[PDB]
Formats: sequence, C-alpha cells, structure tokens
Amino acid sequence: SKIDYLTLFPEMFDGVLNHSIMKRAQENNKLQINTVNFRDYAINKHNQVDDYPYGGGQGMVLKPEPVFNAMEDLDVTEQTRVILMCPQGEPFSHQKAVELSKADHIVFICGHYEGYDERIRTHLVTDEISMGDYVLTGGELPAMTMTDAIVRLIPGSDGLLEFPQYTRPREFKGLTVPDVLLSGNHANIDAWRHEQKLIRTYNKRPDLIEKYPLTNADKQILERYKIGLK
Ligand SMILES: N=C(N)NCCn1cc(-c2c[nH]c3nc[nH]c(=O)c23)nn1
Repeated sequence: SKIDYLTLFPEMFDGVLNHSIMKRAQENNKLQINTVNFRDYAINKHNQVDDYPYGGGQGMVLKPEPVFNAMEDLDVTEQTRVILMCPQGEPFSHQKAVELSKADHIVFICGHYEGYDERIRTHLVTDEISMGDYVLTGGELPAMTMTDAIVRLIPGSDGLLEFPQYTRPREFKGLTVPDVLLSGNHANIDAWRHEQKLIRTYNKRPDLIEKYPLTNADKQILERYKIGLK
C-alpha cells in the first residue's frame, strides 16, 4: 500500500513520517510514502499553481493542469483514491478510516487555496474530507492526522467513560491513590472501576447513561452516589 501527498510544504511532514507508527510501518515494508511539491508541475509564467477565478472573487484558485500532471507522475489508477482536503468535505470518521485502510493507493491533495478548479473535483478527486466545523490554514495537518488513523488500521466501547487509572507513587502532593487498587482483591478492584465509570458518566455524559442498559446494581450505585451528594 502507498500514500502520496501533494503539498506546497513537503517539509511540514518531516519528523512525522520519520518517527512513530509512520517510521515503524514504513521501515517494515508496509507502506511507501512519497511527498510531491507543487510548482514542480507548474508551467505558469511565474511557475504559479494558482491563478485568478473566472468571474471574480476575493481568493485565488488552484489551477487544474499542475494537479492532473501530479496525478500522472504518481501513476494514479482508476482504483486509486484521491482525497481533497476540503473544509466543506464530509467530516472524517472511523468508518471512513476503516474504508480507506482497504485502499492500495491514496493521494492527498493538500493546500491553503481559497478555491479549487472544478475540473479537478469532477474528474480527478474521488473523495473530499473535512476535519470539522473549525477553520484551518491548509490541508497538511488534516492529511497527516487522517494518515495516522488510517495507517494504524493497516496490518502493521462499552457505552461508558473510562475508569480512572493511577500509577506510582502512592502519595504525591498529598494526593493518594485509592487504596482498593493496592489491596490485590481483583473483584473489588473491578467493582470499584465499574462504579467510577458509572459515576463519571452520570456526571459528565448523562446522554450515555440514557443509552446504557443499566442493571439493578447500576441503578443502586447511582442512587447511593446522588444521595451521598446531599
Ligand atoms: N477552501 C478554503 N477555504 N481554504 C482555506 C484554507 N484551507 C483550509 C483547509 C482545510 C482542509 N481540511 C479542513 N478541515 C477543516 N477545516 C479547514 O479549514 C480545512 N485547507 N485549506
């Protein structure tokens, strides 16, 4: 499997591909990653990859020819998935990460451009994906985050919040690890962790409690808690 990124700043990805999961999986002969710069396929008078929009508008638009050429050199096939980092795209999701981990070749089109030529979108892009309602400067960090979640799904819940976890030391600033965790009584350790899960969910995410098949023990735990409050 292989991932290629079209970027103006191929060096933003320095140290994110040479370390962690990217370093591991790429070393392991699992994924080939290539960075590709624009303006390496530009032919404009200033070697530009953006020009002004027909009809007017404030911004500048990425031109189609450098991008189709970039797809050409990257040996994009009819089954390659070309992902446009688009602020109005479908929000990225675990479902989509599972879907994309099934893909032999992937290309991210990254860029700060206010606009993209519609030719690119109609005949080149297979996928347009957002990071969320917030506004970013470019598609490079989105591209890398999505790559993280996808690569992690390469061969290389219960409905509640997590239970608190503690490690050494037992005491720190007078803040004491709960004693049940050191008693070596695993039935109590698990019962306590479950109680904390119910209580933390009740306090911070009551919607999750509503969608949870509460037992009679769970109801009693929450009721003893909310009475212990008063
Ligand atoms: N087309 C416009 N407005 N570009 C402006 C500059 N920009 C933004 C993005 C972008 C990519 N992915 C995102 N996910 C969530 N919000 C975002 O803003 C983005 N890429 N370039």
